[PDB]
Amino acid sequence: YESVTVEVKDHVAQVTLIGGNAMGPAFWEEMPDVFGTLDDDPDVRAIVLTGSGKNFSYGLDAGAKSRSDFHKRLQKMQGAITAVADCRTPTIASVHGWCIGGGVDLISAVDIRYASADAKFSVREVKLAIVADVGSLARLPLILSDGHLRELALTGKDIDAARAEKIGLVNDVYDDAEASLAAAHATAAEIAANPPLTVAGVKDVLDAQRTAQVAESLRYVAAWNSAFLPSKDLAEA
Amino acid sequence: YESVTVEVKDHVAQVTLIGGNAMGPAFWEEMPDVFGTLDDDPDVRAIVLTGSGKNFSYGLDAGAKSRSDFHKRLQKMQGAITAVADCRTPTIASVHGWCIGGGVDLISAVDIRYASADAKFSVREVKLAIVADVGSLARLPLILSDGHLRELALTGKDIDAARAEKIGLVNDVYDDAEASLAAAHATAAEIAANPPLTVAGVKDVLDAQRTAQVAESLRYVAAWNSAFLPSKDLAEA
Amino acid sequence: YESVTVEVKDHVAQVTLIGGNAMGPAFWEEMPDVFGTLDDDPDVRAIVLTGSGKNFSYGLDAGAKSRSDFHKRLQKMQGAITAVADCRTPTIASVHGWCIGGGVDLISAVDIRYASADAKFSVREVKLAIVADVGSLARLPLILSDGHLRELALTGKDIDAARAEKIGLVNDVYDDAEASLAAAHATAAEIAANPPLTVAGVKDVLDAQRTAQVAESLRYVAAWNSAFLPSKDLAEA
Amino acid sequence: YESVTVEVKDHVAQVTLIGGNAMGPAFWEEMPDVFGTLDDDPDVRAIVLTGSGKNFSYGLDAGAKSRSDFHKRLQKMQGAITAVADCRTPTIASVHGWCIGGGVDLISAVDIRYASADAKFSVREVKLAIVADVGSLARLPLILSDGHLRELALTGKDIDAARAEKIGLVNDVYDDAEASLAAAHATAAEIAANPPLTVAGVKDVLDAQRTAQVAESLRYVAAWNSAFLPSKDLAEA
Amino acid sequence: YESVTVEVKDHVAQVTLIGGNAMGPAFWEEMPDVFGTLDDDPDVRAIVLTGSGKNFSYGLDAGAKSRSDFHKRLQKMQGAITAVADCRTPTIASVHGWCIGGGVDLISAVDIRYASADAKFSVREVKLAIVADVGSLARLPLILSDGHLRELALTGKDIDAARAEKIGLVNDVYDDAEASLAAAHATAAEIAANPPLTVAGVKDVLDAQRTAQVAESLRYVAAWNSAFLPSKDLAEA
Amino acid sequence: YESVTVEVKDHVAQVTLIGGNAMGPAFWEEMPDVFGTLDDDPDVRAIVLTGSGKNFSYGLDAGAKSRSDFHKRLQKMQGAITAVADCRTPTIASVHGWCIGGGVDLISAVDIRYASADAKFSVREVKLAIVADVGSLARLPLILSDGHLRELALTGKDIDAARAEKIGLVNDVYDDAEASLAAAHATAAEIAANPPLTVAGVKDVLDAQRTAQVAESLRYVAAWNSAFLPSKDLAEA
Repeated sequence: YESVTVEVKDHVAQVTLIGGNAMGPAFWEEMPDVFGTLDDDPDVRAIVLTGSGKNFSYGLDAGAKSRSDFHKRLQKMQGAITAVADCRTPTIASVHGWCIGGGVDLISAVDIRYASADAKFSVREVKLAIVADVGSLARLPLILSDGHLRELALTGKDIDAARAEKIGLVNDVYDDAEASLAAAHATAAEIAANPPLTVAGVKDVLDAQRTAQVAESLRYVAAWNSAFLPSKDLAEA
Repeated sequence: YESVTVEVKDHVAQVTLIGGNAMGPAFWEEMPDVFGTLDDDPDVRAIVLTGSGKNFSYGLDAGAKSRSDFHKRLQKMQGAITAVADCRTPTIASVHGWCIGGGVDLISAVDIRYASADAKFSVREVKLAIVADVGSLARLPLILSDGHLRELALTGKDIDAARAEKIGLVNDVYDDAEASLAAAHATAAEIAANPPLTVAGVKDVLDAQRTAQVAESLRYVAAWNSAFLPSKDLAEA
Repeated sequence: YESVTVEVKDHVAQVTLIGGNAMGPAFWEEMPDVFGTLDDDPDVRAIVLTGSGKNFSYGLDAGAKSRSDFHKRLQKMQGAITAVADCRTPTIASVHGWCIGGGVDLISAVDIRYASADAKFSVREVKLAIVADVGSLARLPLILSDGHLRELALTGKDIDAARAEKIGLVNDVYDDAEASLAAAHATAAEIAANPPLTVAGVKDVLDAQRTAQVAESLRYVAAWNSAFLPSKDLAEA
Repeated sequence: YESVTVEVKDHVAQVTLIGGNAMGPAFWEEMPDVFGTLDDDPDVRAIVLTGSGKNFSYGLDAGAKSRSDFHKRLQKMQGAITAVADCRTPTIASVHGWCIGGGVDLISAVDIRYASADAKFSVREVKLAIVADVGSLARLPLILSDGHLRELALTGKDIDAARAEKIGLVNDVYDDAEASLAAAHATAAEIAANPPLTVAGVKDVLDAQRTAQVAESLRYVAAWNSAFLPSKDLAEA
Repeated sequence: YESVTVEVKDHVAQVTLIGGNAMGPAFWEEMPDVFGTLDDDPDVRAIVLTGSGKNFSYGLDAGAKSRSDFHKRLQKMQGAITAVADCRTPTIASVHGWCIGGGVDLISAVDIRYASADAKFSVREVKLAIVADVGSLARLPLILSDGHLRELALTGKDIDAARAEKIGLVNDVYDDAEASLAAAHATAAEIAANPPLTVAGVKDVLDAQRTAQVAESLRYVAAWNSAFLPSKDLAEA
Repeated sequence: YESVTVEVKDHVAQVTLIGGNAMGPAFWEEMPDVFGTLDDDPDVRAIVLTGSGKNFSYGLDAGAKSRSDFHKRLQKMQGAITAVADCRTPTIASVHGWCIGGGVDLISAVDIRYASADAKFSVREVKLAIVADVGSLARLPLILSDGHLRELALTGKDIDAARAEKIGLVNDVYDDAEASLAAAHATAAEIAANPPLTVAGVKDVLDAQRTAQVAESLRYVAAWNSAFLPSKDLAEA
């Protein structure tokens, strides 16, 4: 693969994103294949997801006929993330550094989130004159509450790891990158020491409770952005 | 009023549309006031709705900033049609002649439908390069079934009163234009001889079963039409 | 049992109601016990339901503290009718004569309905100044369509077996009572020659599709009738 | 393609199934690819579906680790039919002869159904000691009503084209197998003479109204059959 | 306006309630018009809501025919509160002092809530022998969790700003009234520097996720209170 | 009773479970009658629930015909917890010591939860090769959030009272057992001094918001466990 690295050891695979880890066309083309490959063979029972370098990611790098094609690309981009959100092997994210835009759309589709002390988070589509349509606003309501989500989505500001700990976006915070990565690996091993059919069944039962809302919200946002996205304020900044 | 006539006699009001009865800008501004006035005073217990002349009706007479205004403008036409479907006084429609497009969107919001032998029906928006967004496809699934509705909406053909009787679009068919109007008045007078407070409660209980899906379908169709409506095929015919 | 008779033969039980078959306190008291007894033992694989005599049935024979008791009574009667609709043994009804009010609430909970040529049907609560709250308006929407149901519920009139067959309320019509009872027994015997677990599973899968809306509608109508039922027009007739 | 034939001529493609017309592993493997190919190129605007020969089709030809593989295989076979039910090019079926079991699961996923006078239909899974789990019971509720569906699914009998016309399973009935195949082509050409970008939008809006309940019913039936299917009565016949 | 004051300066309007700020008939009559005026002007991009004096607010100041008028009268208060929650201009509340009864119902319909150290909150209808029916129990479940909501609604006690901040009712707490009002103005000015169409679209997408449940809960509570509200315990205190 | 003790004083009944309080067949046979008795008589207005000894509880301790009996038995076990979750008298739990497995399923169905400093909580079904199907994963999502729920359910670890306080599983923590029991009694006495028909109405309105999803999740988990529960890994530990 030209956008990630995969290394498996002792029933846990680690998956690293190498690209400031910007997500381009190769990302959207490749993620479903990587996660389908990892979720098939029985040698893997849990996955750890981390980013290369000193950050996690920076985000993303007319008439009806031209807008239909935009609609189709937007749907494919949505499917690339729904691929990770519907896998039956548990995933743990380990976040160090910066996490902007599309990266936030990615860590809202994993099961567990660990951070370090120098981590910063934002949802910065509104500052670009964009209404986010990849999965942030469809899946963040199960993680956060109304007021914190509304402030984050309407202001476009940055928050640190202590506030993200307090509002519920991450489970734990540690001093450095290596401590958080070790904690994530310890939890992954703890999960991999259980029976695998029972784990997949728990995941199935929990996922059966939330699919319709996410699908409906994604449909509506694709239509809205196909209507109102391209404008002058998109070029004004 | 500049678009209808109202005449009340012995607890039933008759409401006639006078414009071939095409529905223009005055229609969408005037209908909610007429139906709010009729549904308030206690002297009226049922309404009869018919069209003037020899027909019922003939139907309807860029950047983000203009499409926003188009969106807000579509929503208020939707609300004008929703006004009739939410009042608590029963309505009976008596259909004579031709009934094309928007008129079909109007008779799908009344309680009872009667016809005569010279009546013709169509949903002819697809032939205009339009996806209908005023209420037909959101309310028509409770009246018809999947195959009949799907053929009508995808072909754009005309059907006669016998087939409309068979498929469930009208309740009864009669020989001439005056027998149907007499039958509609007989049924309205039958309804107006029951306790007025039980009838509105039956309407309330029956309407509580169907509002959410209609509202959701209306939202989605407004968003779709704000994006894909203006095209070359709209000008091609 | 002081309100029914039960006789089982060759894996089919026949259940007759002996009271013009009007149903009173014993009906609601003891129906769930009868149907729970019949749906337990393996010797019974289908049930036939018919009414004694020349008809099927004729129907039913302040401050907050007094209205709470009415609310609980209404819920109890609703549960007595819901008992029949939730058993896993199929039931076939055979209707001769008259079917008024609560009887219509009863035959909308069986799987199959057969009639004869001398049969008459009505939903007559509106003429009593009542909004029906035992299960007719919650379950008739899956049997009929919107316009026929609205006419029946708002007018309060009687219809005969030909119109009932046309609109979908019954499956077949026959010349006399004995022919219809024989047809019902033939179909019940046809169902009782299939594997029993497969039949109960088909029933379970089909019932899992409709329970929530029925329960919601029943809740709302109980609250509405506790608020608005006792009035002067109730005593005016 | 070892299970179908495809021939396109003047914006309509005809797709014939050649295997009686039993549906085996090649069918489930190949069905999504044909419809993916036909929905891609713009040279095709409507599809006609018919069966080879003198009939339409005849149907289909432990511990936890053993049941899991069955569960996955059942899901894949469900997806093969959901592929046809979710394409944006309209399809018309033309039915001559016999239509048994899985074939009924196939014609409930097309838009329009035409028949001839020698056509016979059944849902025969219950006679095999099977609860159908490919799409019949999840999609037939939008086509039929409660009583007719319940009789068909619980008895396992066969019906002719007149009763299927009257209950709503087909739109029209013709005298021979060659008149229906020409009526279907006339309708397909009528659809293909409309603007191609409005037809797909109408389909999209109509499909947004029904997907969640179908998906839920399919999930539940897969879980039920993974538990109760393998038994003695399956081997007893 | 006789119940509020409005002053706009640099794209933010401040709206103050002047009545201990108790809300009466003028409040319910005039509430929708103020927000209709403010949400339509293009010179306003965010709103700040604060209460006059040393507190925020103190709350609110038979046969079927009288119950009907009570029912229609309750629905208008519900609509007056729903007007604020459906506008497309963001609102920030700033709470100093006391917040009792209907005051809690009002601040559960804004986007963001800020408090000071001398603030006290309660839901006190249960101590009046009332089940709250103006919007608290329908919208408060998205803000809080199950146990905290149940304790607050069943006991009727007062809580201070520290516990409210912990349980998620407010975002931030400050030392005095002026600090909180300055913080609210800073956040409003931060929101008013983003593109306005993007902000309104984010609001629309987020609101499309919650409307049906709120509407259903409001219907049910109106019916329940029309049935059971007037009693002796209402006069006993 | 052979599994609990009941003692009523000053309008509050205390209910103690005496079996390390393991829950056996007598528990599932007896709980519905115990709770039905207390919710009927008017002398009781609130209930306190605590466990005997030094802990709260330790939890609980083929072909289609055997699976069917297992399925019915699982449903009967679910009904005993649903009995507690659906009564109209408020309940307060007071937790001391250990709380493993089924005990957690019991405390996710009460209104309020109090703890002491030596309390420990877990969901250990996954470590037994079981997917929990008695009501934990169906009701626990209204109490917690996604990440904490997924960690608890997928790892099978123990947590202490401080972390349970932080994540929202309990409302308050106290130093010893007697302090928590006294706090629970003080709150119950506070609740029992309000009007009794307003408290039950608040409970009814709040419960109308959540029943359908709980019922659906329970159905699905019963089917899944009937399919995949008995295996070798169940005997491997």
